[PDB]
Amino acid sequence: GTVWGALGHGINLNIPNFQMTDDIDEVRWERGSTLVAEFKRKMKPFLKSGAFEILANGDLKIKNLTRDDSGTYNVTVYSTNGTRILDKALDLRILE
Amino acid sequence: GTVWGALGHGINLNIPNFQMTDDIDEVRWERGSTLVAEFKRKMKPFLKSGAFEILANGDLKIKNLTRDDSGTYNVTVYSTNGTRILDKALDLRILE
Repeated sequence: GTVWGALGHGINLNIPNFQMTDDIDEVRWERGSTLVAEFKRKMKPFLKSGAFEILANGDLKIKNLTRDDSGTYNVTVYSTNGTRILDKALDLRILE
Repeated sequence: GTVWGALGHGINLNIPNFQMTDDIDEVRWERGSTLVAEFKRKMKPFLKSGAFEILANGDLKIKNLTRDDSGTYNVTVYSTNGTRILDKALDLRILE
């Protein structure tokens, strides 16, 4: 919902029904097609596990395809000023 | 839009109409409500400008509210294993 601020003064936008814990590694705040700020806990870029690899050009590699690996993957690309320039849902299907 | 893979082999999910350039800061891959991988050009967390600040509990501070700051802000929170804990929208209304 709605948050009310006063023109010319500062404001803290609170994450609704949340408390920061040791298990949270990232918070992302976006507005429109712009990334505004991020909180990170770790130095390394995230990688879910050893079954995946991110290539040097940004492509995602799935190492040994499984029937449970099919479905929709969403890729989002941000420029150096925070603009979301590309967003795409990709349908990964099995050739059966 | 649709990528086809054979079971038992590796598959590359290519970002369509895309060439990794120097203006690209982040590439994020998600599968539903789970983060899978990310490319990050810089180690430091992103911050759009000095007008904003990310607090240590994850809340966003807008230091001096202007009329262009009203609107909807989206916050998404990820845990250590990539699960998206929350995805909420806040509407900022300004009093003068």
